[PDB]
Amino acid sequence: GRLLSVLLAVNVLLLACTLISGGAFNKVAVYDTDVFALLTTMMLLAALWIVFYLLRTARCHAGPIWLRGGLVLFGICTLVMDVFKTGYYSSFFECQSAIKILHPIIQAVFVIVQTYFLWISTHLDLTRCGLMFTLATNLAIWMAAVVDESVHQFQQGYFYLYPFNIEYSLFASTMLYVMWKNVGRLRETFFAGPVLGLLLFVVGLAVFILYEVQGHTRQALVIYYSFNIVCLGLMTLVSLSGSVIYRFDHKNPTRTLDVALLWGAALGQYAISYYSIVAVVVGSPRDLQGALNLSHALLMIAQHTFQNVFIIESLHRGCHWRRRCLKDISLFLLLCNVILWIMPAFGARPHFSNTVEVDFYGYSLWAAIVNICLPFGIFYRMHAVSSLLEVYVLS
Amino acid sequence: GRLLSVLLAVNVLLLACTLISGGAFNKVAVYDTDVFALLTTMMLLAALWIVFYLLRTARCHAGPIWLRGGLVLFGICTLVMDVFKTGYYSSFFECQSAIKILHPIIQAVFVIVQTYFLWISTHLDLTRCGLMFTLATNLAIWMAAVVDESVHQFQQGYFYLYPFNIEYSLFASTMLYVMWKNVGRLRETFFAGPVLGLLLFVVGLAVFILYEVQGHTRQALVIYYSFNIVCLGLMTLVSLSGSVIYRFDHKNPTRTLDVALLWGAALGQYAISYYSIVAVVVGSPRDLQGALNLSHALLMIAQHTFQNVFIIESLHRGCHWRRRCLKDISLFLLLCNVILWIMPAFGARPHFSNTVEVDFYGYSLWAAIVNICLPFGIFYRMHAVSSLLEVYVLS
Repeated sequence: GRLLSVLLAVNVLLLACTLISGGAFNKVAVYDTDVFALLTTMMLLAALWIVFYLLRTARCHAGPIWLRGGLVLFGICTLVMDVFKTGYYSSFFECQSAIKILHPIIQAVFVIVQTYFLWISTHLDLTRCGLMFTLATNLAIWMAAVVDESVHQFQQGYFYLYPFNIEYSLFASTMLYVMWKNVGRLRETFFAGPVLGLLLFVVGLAVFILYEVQGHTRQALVIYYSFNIVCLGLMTLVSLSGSVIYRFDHKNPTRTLDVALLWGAALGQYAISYYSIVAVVVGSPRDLQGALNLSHALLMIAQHTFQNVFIIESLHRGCHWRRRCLKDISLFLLLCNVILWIMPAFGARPHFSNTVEVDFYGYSLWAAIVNICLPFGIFYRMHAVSSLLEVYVLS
Repeated sequence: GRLLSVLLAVNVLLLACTLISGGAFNKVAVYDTDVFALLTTMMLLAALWIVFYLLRTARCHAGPIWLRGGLVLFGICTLVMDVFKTGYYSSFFECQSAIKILHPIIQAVFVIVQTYFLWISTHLDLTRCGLMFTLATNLAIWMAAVVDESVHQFQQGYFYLYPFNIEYSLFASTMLYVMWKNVGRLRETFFAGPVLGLLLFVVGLAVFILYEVQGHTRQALVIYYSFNIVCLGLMTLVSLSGSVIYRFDHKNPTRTLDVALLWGAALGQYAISYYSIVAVVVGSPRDLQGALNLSHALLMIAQHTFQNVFIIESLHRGCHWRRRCLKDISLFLLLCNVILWIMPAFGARPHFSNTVEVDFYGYSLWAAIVNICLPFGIFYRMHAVSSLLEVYVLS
């Protein structure tokens, strides 16, 4: 029963991916009305099954806790873009299409119905098939959203806000996959860590608002790299310091999900860093921006690796200074993970400091790379904070 | 212990993929010496671990049976290209590089050592890590080979033969993955079916030699499409006829591997057919080639679906005419699967009949699509023949 649902999802996803990639990367003309028509169709049956599932279940392990919160946060963002889309598109109908208008309406309906369904708590065969088709619907929306940014380059304001379709589809797919598996299942502070973390959070918040929400001057590029190098460098030292603390000091099983999620979600920033490193080593003239870009890219790999080691060891384990110091290390890393969570979440994907990478790969290729890998940093930062909350609670 | 090996493989693979994709799709210059240097490096540790594994095991479930045969068949092809590469590259050294020569030598060493290792039959942690790194080495070679064809467009003859690196890396990765999982494991003929299958095999063999080994005339394009439509159309009718035979007529468990492989490997031809259909519906003028291309693409989807249904039902089950007719249906499908196995195996990937798809997507994009999806048709055709051999044996 499980294999039938998996095969249905992949076959549906493959057909959707071919239509999305074929209609955008062809040489005759770029097609979006058919892509919108396909996505509007896929959400319809996905919404219909969920609506049927909700009605048939009203009379009648869970994954990360932060999944529900991130799903609602990005679902609301996906609702705002749809509301702005219909308002602008319904202003004039003689120049546009019906799908240009039915698609945001159906997506808004799909987001509302799916977000409520995933938030709340027998025919297992239909349930698995419906969930897996819903997973394929979200992954098709994720791929179309990624391709949409790649091919790029009052009207309800100016559509300055960008569609958060990549991030919501990631959270929805994870929640649907988790639920699909479960179908038929049988004080103490030195006043030095939190203070430093709060200062870095305040400084980074100013940088994000000043330069990252939206051509920028040289000082702006220096400020952004200076903060990130300091922020990532401090966690690298702090996480390393925490690891050697445990060195001076089994029966519980290995938390496979925690280790897989921490290392798995760190792959997104690894790919961005690896792409950036070769884009600096080659192309990026030897200049201040190249040195800052190379150090920042290298520090992301170091920060992700050494923070993961500290978190994994601390969870598995479960001198008066020993406990007091670990509270600040957990708290400093917790605050430093929150501040750099906003950049992959609410920052312009291509970024302004990525001139070297954009010149090396081109805007179309680099935009696709960041739009694929940066949203996975949202998963890592959210899971690191929750894991550090757990670590800080115990010891 | 299993998760550590998986994370090591993906992290190694991601670094290799970034170097391969970054060095070829950038806008400054296309780099291949570094890509060759990286691949030559990865095979070195992969070969060293295998060599160490073989020596340490001399003193001391299995997957599809056809995997070993296909691995040797394509491993030998990968040896021939390496022998021709060194011979041509060693003719002149003042204009070439050392990696241009060490890379084919190391690949030939890597292929010889790996093929013998996979053919033959405690530190499970090292064994899993070494196998998973070897899997990442082959997948990196597979991706570089696919990118190499995509970016395209006596010298030891004329290098007319193309590197069979895509097909061998697929067989090697499957065998390594299968072995990684198992580490620490606790007559009767109507004289109408075989005759038709033999005739189709003979006709298709002539078509493959005449036009598919290597600009072609209109008659050549008509002949190729005529045979494929007839061949795929006949299996569609024959497989459907076999399915309704069983309709006129449990305790054994579902053969998940057989169902997954049959449906999973059919995805490659589905993607090619789906890409072809939208490349005809749009672009391909309404002409004879468009009609033949559309029918052939649609018949591949029908042939794969209806053949899979007949094979899956027949295996699970395990009137005198009832048994006699199924022998011919199994034998006709067996011979018809062999003849269309050579096209994805020994035929020019872009093909001569793919002018409509090439014009729609461009040579670079279409070559990547066929070089990714067509080799998976080799897995399906080989598994269909073995499954039909099993079906013909029982009933």
